[PDB]
Amino acid sequence: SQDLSEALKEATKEVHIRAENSEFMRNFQKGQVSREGFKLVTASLYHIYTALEEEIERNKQNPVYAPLYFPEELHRRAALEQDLAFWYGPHWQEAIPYTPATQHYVKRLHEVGGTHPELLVAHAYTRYLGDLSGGQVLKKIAQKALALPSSGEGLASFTFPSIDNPTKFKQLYRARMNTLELTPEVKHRVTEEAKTAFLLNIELFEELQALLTE
Ligand code: HEM
Repeated sequence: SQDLSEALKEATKEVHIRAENSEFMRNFQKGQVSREGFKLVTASLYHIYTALEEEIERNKQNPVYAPLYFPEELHRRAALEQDLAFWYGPHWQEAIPYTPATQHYVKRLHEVGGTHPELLVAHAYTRYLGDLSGGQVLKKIAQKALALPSSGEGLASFTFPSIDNPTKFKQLYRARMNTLELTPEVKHRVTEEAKTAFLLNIELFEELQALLTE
């Protein structure tokens, strides 16, 4: 479509359905998630967000990204560290895995943030708006399926205390995205990089599912 936010939604509709149909997610939605599986994804995401937010800080002043800088509201690295500490203990840093698919994703995140800053939006969009959407549904399912503390320990990465209303916040995020100045061509490169982003997540779920099956 014309507005970037609409073009992104249109461009990733197919890979989104594919992400929901991935074995790992299908099971998660139906309440079939294990402590081992949840630990795995959380660990993998700690790396992805670490790399992602490291690149964001690098371009927080770059006009091609500046409008999407929301450290207090969205940044997930700290929350993920809290979950990892809960699941793996004080020495989580050294106990957590770093799978091939996660590294491949982290790599892409450094390339983009490093030399293609105008595409970082595609990656932030894919992870953050997803956390505020499907993530909100999954959060509730996980607390039940994993019989977690009613206080929220273990699910801090799904919690955005600095956001009163995710739905409302996403509309504001879309507004900001449509504020970005870029040619139709670069805009296409953006929607195209968001598919790549979903594909990196898909590949990551397929790998973890493969790792878990045993
Ligand atoms: C358990 C599987 C999933 C379910 C059930 C799900 C469900 C949804 C729903 C219902 C929406 C629409 C907004 C809302 O009403 O909340 C949405 C949006 C979105 N999801 Fe997912 N989702 C899932 C997995 C994912 C994954 C794995 C990603 C990314 C890696 C993702 C990324 C997004 C994005 C970026 C949007 C916003 C699209 C836009 O409006 O431009 N989702 N999801």
